Amino acid sequence: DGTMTQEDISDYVAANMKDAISRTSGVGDVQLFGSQYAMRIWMNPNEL
Amino acid sequence: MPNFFIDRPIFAWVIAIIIMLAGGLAILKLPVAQYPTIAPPAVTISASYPGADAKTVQDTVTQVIEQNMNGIDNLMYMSSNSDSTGTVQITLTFESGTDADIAQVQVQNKLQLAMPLLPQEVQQQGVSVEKSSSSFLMVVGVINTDGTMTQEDISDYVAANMKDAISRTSGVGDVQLFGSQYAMRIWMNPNELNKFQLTPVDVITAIKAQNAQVAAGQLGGTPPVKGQQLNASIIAQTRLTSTEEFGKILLKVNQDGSRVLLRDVAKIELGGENYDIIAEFNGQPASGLGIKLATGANALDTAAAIRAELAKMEPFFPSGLKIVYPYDTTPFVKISIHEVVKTLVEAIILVFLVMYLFLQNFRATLIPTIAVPVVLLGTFAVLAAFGFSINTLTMFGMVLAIGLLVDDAIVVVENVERVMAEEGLPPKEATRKSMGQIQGALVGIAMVLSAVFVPMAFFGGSTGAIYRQFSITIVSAMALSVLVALILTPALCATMLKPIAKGDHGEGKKGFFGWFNRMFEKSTHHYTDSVGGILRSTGRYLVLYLIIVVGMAYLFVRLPSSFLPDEDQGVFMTMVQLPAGATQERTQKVLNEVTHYYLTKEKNNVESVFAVNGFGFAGRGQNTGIAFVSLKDWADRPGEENKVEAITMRATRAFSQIKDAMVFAFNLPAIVELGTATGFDFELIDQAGLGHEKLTQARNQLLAEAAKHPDMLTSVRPNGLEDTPQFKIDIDQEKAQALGVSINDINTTLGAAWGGSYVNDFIDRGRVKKVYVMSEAKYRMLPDDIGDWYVRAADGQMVPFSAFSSSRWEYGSPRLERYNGLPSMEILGQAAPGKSTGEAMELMEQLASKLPTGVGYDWTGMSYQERLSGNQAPSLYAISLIVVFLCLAALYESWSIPFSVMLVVPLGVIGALLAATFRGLTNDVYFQVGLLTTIGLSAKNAILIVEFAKDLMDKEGKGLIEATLDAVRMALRPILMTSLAFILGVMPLVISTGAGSGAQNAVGTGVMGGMVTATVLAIFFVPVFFVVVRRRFSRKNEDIEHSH
Ligand SMILES: CCCCCCCCCCCCO[C@@H]1O[C@H](CO)[C@@H](O[C@H]2O[C@H](CO)[C@@H](O)[C@H](O)[C@H]2O)[C@H](O)[C@H]1O
Ligand SMILES: CCCCCCCCCCCCO[C@@H]1O[C@H](CO)[C@@H](O[C@H]2O[C@H](CO)[C@@H](O)[C@H](O)[C@H]2O)[C@H](O)[C@H]1O
Repeated sequence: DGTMTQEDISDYVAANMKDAISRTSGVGDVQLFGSQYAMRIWMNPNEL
Repeated sequence: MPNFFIDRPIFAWVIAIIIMLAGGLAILKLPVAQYPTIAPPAVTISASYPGADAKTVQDTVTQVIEQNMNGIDNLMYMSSNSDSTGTVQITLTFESGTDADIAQVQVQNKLQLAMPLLPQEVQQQGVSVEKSSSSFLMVVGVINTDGTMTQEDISDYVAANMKDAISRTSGVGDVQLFGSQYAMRIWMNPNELNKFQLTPVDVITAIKAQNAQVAAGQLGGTPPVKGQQLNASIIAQTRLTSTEEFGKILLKVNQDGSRVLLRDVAKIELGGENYDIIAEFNGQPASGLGIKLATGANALDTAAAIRAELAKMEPFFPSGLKIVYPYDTTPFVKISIHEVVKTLVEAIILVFLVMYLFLQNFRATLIPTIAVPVVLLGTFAVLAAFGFSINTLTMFGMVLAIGLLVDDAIVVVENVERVMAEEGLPPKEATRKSMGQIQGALVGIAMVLSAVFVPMAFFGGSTGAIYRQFSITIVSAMALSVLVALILTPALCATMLKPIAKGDHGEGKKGFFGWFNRMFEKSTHHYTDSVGGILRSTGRYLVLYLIIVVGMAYLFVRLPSSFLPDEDQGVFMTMVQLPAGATQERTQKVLNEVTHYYLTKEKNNVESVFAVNGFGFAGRGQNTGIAFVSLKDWADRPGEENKVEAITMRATRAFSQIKDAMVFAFNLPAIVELGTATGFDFELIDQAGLGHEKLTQARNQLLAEAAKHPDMLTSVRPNGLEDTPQFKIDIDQEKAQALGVSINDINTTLGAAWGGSYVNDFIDRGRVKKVYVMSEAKYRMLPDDIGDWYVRAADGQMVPFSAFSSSRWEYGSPRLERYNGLPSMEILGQAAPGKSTGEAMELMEQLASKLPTGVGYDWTGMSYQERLSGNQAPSLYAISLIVVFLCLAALYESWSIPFSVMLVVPLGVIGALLAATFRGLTNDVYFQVGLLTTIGLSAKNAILIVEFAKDLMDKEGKGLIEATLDAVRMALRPILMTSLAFILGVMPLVISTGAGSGAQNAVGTGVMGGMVTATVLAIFFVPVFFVVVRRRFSRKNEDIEHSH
């Protein structure tokens, strides 16, 4: 429904789904096809 | 075999002696325990963050470790607490049968990934991973009987001299010190610090520099110059060892050259690493070690190892120091088992006595008497082969097997007896003939009877090992019983029985016993025509049976059910929980009242009280405590009023008067990890990052709605703590930069002073110990004290905290819970009276579904345990019933005749239900194993009636009704032998008082009542069962008198 971008969906599963799926019965490794959100500080060398 | 050993009596004995030797050895080596291990393994991660509040702990430590917990085999769930003591505990619970070594290995491999990510101070406190039970195995207490050592002295002696060796002992999963090791305590004074323009940063820097152990190499060290003749270690700074040495640490040298020493800005003493835990033994200063049993370890063995380690310490005790034993769960295991050994012996002697009453001959009753211990000792040897343990269920199997065993021995003796007593063969050929015609039956009937036990060897899950060990014991016994009946018993009849000849059973040559026979004689006829009159009956004697059956199913459903009964273990615990915010002093006030109560109002019952301030079931805190109560021996506490249930109820009622505290005494459940059996263990979950305040609100809503359903839910309560006032201080970053004060100096000053700081190590009497820096108590009690602390700016100025900060009161949590990596609150509760727990759980899930958005829930602990499909008895009893019918079909070569044996089943069940009902017992484990026993022996009685009736119709060719009669009690006398000897044999169980009598009383009255009814009733109904079945299932060209 157009509300969540791709970056958004990735954060949602990383933050709310992955950890429990990864403790679920018989689950070995779990690979996220995406990345969890971090606080992103994008620097500007000119303003610095 | 029977013939081979008849001609070889000594070979027979040799086999019996090897069997007994093997059993005897097993008894000396098998583990001993209350139950088979049914507890799921649980690995615990513990860490500490000195001075940290709960949210700091949770967000800086707990969340980090949890996010790293993945790819761990067999993990059922994970929970954790983070509290304002600075402490974390994360518990990972595994499926039953997980190898606890591997679980621990897998957990720690993940933890090691998280470690570099943890704060430096958490790492240096040491984080630990343990595999142990959650309850205490025992508490080893230590006092000083000359009062020449204080609480603190004792605690340090314990930590420094006893704890490590107890911690390294195999089977010891975890050890809690009730007290604290000494540390070098540097108690700072902010007045003097500021006087000399110093901060806690300077104090820390100086200690690290002047309490140092430096590596300085060697004179003439390798590689050396040629011709070197000297080589020696160079020794520089070494760790400081005394308060004097710390006192003279040089902070700085003034302008006029005067010296500022550490002792000029601080009081310096030995003192605990912490001051939270204070323990008393009967009101007297104490320390102790709370010991937890490692996953799967044997409790009795580990207790022994601990005792042995303790004994090695004692001679080197300082004067007055003494070990006391305030709380040990272990003697109850040893004593309760030995008490079952005592009733087992008594059962044998009582069987021997009833043997002798009927079979008057001493050598004839000595034969079954000999069989019993050969079979039972062999059975122990089998248990060993199967890796089982000597426990309550295997021991009960031994006792309950006796009826079955005795029957095999008597059937041989009696057949031989009344082969001699109806022809005239010497005992050697008399037994050969006799064995020739019963050995098939013997083997056969045992297979039919093992079928009533074998299916129940296959229960599943945690309840499963309980019935498996009982079932394998009985079936093992029954097997060996048949073995012995084919090997030893024929041999003993062939060599120990006296010849007879002449159609003999003799009335006149003894006194009392000759009378007994003569009564039984026409008692037998007064019985025979009783049957003959109830054979011309059939009509409404059938109807009575269907009344017993409906009365049986009626009595059944009325009877409540449970798993295992509470036992008086001679010990218990009292929990003390005050509101968060409560001071240590107030928790001591409450502990004093609890101690007082046991010391003065339970003099007859309570032997000692070991009370601990600052420790509770949920973990450390100023507002929590615990009392370990040891009781006087069971023999000095006669009657229900002096047992743990009435004692703890009385005590909880007294303590309910206590103001602003949660105080209650409770018996620890039979097994623990299964819970009191009306109780549910509920988890409320933040599923959408709602946060702690909103979660609290949803918890409150759930609790309120639950409260207005007392008809279904009772005692539904939060298991955690309530929010409390906290002091929020804001560092103003701008002012700090402006004044030139560094944030690291500010935070180290704030935290070192009010929280304490583990600086480095020093050496105390040869032992490495810690060094702590902290404000002296009087400068960290009041909010205004905050501004008395000063930090030094870059430009050398002293700036008071008040210049760069502001503060306010707010509310926060002192204990943050998480379940499966998500923020949670654990809610406890029980089903209301007359309601099932499942019904309470339902209502709970319904109540929970109407909770705000993003709030989920889960079941854990005991509630998890039984959602795990826990009701298999019916289908298993139905399978067992089916295999019994099939086996019986094989025995008689008929599809219909087995019915005449199987109709006996309700006749024994009605007795058990009635007995359990009238003694207010429950449908539990000891009720189910007891009834299979009764059904087994009631079956065996009925089988040998019908066995005779059929063989008199086929071999003799006699008519139906008339061969029933002859059949009917050619076997009464053996059936009354069998049954009455068993009934008087389980009697030590029913009249059992003392340790474990709860289980003995339980298992005993079920069997006794069942067997009493099973046999008095069947002896009139088995004659009926046979004839009614034989008519409904035709053959219209016999009845009346064949021969051939
Ligand atoms: C009718 C015959 C069958 C009935 C008899 C069965 C009784 C079973 C109950 C025994 C309970 C087990 O109790 C067990 O006893 C033996 C003997 O003390 C102990 O054995 C201990 O002492 C003996 C010497 O006395 C040593 O050989 C042994 O090294 C030592 O461990 C075991 O450590 C203990 O665990
Ligand atoms: C071959 C002859 C055999 C014929 C015998 C037929 C009569 C039936 C025998 C007794 C019936 C079994 O009794 C049954 O025990 C099971 C297993 O503990 C109980 O099950 C209950 O026990 C405990 C306590 O609540 C829980 O651990 C379990 O989750 C629960 O379901 C049932 O409430 C009860 O119905």
